[PDB]
Amino acid sequence: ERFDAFICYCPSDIQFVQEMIRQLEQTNYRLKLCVSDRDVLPGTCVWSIASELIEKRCRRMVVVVSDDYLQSKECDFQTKFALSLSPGAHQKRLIPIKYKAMKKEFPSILRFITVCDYTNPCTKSWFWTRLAKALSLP
Repeated sequence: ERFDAFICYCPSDIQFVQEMIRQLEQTNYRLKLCVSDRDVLPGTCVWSIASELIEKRCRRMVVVVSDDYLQSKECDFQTKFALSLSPGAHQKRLIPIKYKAMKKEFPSILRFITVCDYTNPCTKSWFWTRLAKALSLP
């Protein structure tokens, strides 16, 4: 019902959502992720239910950024709705994640928020710690 993080992703990025399920929910972190393909019930508006999940039921929103993420549109609506709720990132509500090598530009609208980067081999040791800590605070 109530969650810790809404996960915004496209059909290609659902597998990093599986790694995320494993690492954040099936470990000592005990995080509750509102994966769309699992916790969003059919019959609900793909816009209104995401709006009232991000606004009133999840405390944060996680964006699994990629090239196939930019090719999507539902993810872009949800991302712009996240930024619209805490603009200027004053509430730490929006966590963009880079987990894969990209040959396209990072979303220019998310340029000023801190990207959790899984691609750097000398900083991956704090990836899951930082993500679980960011999802663990009010």
